[PDB]
Amino acid sequence: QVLCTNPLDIGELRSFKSKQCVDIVGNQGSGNIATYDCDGLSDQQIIICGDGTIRNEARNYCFTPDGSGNANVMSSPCTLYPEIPSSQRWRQGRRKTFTDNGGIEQVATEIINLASGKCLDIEGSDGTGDIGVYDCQNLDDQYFYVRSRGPELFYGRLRNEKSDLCLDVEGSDGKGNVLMYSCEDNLDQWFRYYENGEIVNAKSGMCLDVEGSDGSGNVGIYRCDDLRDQMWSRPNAYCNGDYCSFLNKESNKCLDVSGDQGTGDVGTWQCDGLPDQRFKWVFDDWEVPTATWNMVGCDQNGKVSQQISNTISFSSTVTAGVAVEVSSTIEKGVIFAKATVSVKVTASLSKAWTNSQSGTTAITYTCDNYDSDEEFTRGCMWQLAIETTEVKSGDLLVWNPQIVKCTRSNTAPGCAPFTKCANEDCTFCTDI
Ligand SMILES: [Ca+2]
Ligand SMILES: [Ca+2]
Ligand SMILES: [Ca+2]
Ligand SMILES: [Ca+2]
Ligand SMILES: [Ca+2]
Ligand SMILES: [Cl-]
Ligand SMILES: [Mg+2]
Ligand SMILES: [Mg+2]
Repeated sequence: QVLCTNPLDIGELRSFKSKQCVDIVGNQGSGNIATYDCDGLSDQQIIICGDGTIRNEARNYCFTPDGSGNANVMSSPCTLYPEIPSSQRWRQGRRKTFTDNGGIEQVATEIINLASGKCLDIEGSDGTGDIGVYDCQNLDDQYFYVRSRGPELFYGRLRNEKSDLCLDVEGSDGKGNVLMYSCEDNLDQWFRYYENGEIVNAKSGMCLDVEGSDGSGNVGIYRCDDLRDQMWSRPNAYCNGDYCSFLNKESNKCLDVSGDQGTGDVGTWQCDGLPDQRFKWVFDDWEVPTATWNMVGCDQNGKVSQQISNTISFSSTVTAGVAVEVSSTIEKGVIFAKATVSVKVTASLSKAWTNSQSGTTAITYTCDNYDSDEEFTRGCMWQLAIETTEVKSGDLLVWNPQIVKCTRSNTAPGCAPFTKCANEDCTFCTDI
């Protein structure tokens, strides 16, 4: 598997103990792995692969123990032949569920190496430091979760009820002070708002933040830091139709524009019920996307192999702006087999879409195993299709990522992308 074609999850991998991110040194996706602050870079977007590997979005490299026994873990080239070695494959062990400080239900597990049976481990017991593998000893620092933000609640530009101006970040890179500006087709005016309270800027991937930690003062976009002053509520009681206030969870103050004309600098201030403290989400309507599987090929008496490409079909240019809009739409909800999918499936699909704007990156893929894990002796290869329609134009968008399932059946997989076929024919699912 040159690329991870059967991912189960994409996101930050967090220590249960410290809540720090599992980090590759620098930003290139290769090198030593240790804990660090979560910095929004693509190397900290970890890919939990169905083949047992753990990869990342910065570089197509694998979490790898440096030697046998207790050993350091680094991001290095995935070994593919004659097979991926058990040393670069991992499984989930025991689980812990918990509610994090943002109110999200998370699931942490042990991450166990298949060769040694040792646990992914952080030096010591505080959940900070160098990451390697070590005997499993049940402590919190050997539990890891892929961070869920919870559902994406809303998204788009935030337009002020008083002025009709939009939240904007100084400059164009999505970082720094937030103030009011004319609503335009700039990426840094687009935000996504989650159940965990975060309001995340599309340009920078950084969070709507109050200076310091007490929730009182100037508002800007700064590194998402998991603190309560970066959590926002949008209570029905403070709404006027689709224009609503945003109350800071730490201070209980309103997102506010200086004075009362809705034209100046943005911070938090005592709520006062005035129109300049209310904002509407402005976005174009796209239909709820649907996921299906397309047959690539079948071989009834051996392995199926075929070239697979990441393709996007759309009547117009998929600009940076279209891409952000489609990512937002996907994350809000997807239908598979007439049903909604879990938050991790939509979060991961939206991330895969964002990370699929670099071309076809064609590869040859061979079904060596059924999606359920057994050796592939016959069956079909299936490629994902995500379809949505922009409502104002009626233009259908079809995205075919390099996300595949190998099954024993001529019937399409009964499992959504980012979930695992439980049996060879793929009629039910695990890891949902
Ligand atoms: Ca890094
Ligand atoms: Ca330890
Ligand atoms: Ca700007
Ligand atoms: Ca802050
Ligand atoms: Ca004001
Ligand atoms: Cl403070
Ligand atoms: Mg390390
Ligand atoms: Mg400001």
